[PDB]
Amino acid sequence: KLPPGWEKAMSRSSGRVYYFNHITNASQWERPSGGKNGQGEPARVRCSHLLVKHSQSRRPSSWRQEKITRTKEEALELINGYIQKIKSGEEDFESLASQFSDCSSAKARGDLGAFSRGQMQKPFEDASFALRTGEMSGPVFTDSGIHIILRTE
Repeated sequence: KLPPGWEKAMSRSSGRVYYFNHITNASQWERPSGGKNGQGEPARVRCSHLLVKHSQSRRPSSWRQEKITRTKEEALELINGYIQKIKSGEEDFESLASQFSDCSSAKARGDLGAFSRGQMQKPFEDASFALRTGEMSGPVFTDSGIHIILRTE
């Protein structure tokens, strides 16, 4: 069973039976879906994301720091941290994207409004149409930087 991109397994050096998604990079214990087939995907969805850029980013520059000096590794250890707070509940997605998203959308809780399967970089797009209304993703790489997409519609 399991929807698109949902696989199971156990993480390294620790026996944990969980659910992974190679399209989203979303990880969780609970099972993703509970008999409905032929579904597929809508032809237009609405997201929000918190983009944190690094050096090998297309435009190594954003409204927060005129010249990005951090490295993928650094930018990644960074997104993880934000993922840490989102899931724990310490801070909420919006509040974070708002304060740190190296994307112009920060000034909008991180919203990007609904878009169709053609306007975004495949890595983002594929993770957006693979998320169900409400579900969030793990780290997603695009030539912009590392993302954290939140499906809102």
